[PDB]
Amino acid sequence: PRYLKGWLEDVVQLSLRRPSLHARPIISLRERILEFNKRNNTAIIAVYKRKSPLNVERDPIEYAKFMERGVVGLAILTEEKYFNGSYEDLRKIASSVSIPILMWDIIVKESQIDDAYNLGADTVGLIVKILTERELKSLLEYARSYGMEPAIVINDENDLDIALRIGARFIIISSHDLETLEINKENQRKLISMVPSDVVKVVASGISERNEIEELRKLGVNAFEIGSSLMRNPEKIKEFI
Repeated sequence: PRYLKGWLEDVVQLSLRRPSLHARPIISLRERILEFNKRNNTAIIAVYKRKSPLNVERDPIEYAKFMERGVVGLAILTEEKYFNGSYEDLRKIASSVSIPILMWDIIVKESQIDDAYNLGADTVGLIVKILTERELKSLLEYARSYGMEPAIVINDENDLDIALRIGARFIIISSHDLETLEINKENQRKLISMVPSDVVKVVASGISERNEIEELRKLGVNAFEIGSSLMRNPEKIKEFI
């Protein structure tokens, strides 16, 4: 991984030691989004997470069932220490619903992607700020050999530059600085404008308003990853969709 300090360094050290886990074909999240775009349907990816470095108690299976007929897909937190998730959330949800599942964790080795796949995930997130460029490209290719097209998280012009050169086709534009936790949307529109035509673009959020989703979609954004506000009030999905 990259050199890190604070909670990032701690979470990556943990992930490097993540025990692997021996265990329905893939439904592409990327594809589904495209198809939702072609039908003029707002594509929301609802995030399940109990905590965030948020503290909600909500059943994973009920949440996923509730979201099932609305969302383009579900991202599930499997990171155990800061987000209070586990592989078992992913396992139960992937067995309970039939929409694409994105496994959200801090992926630093190959075995975590084996885990994603054997747990029933259709895709994974990879984070440009966590990894060297060579590690990113290697893990992207590893996920592809399983038939997963990963969503690569970018944060700035540097992130995108590396993501594009290694051949990413699916990109999450995050406005969160992972270290400081602060959300800054000021480079968001310019980042979105720099993404090529052939890439499926997801905005990651601190999204809570329909209005904001509409402005973004006008700019060409393909889908919307939404966490905190859905965890606080699942019912908001209706306004967003």
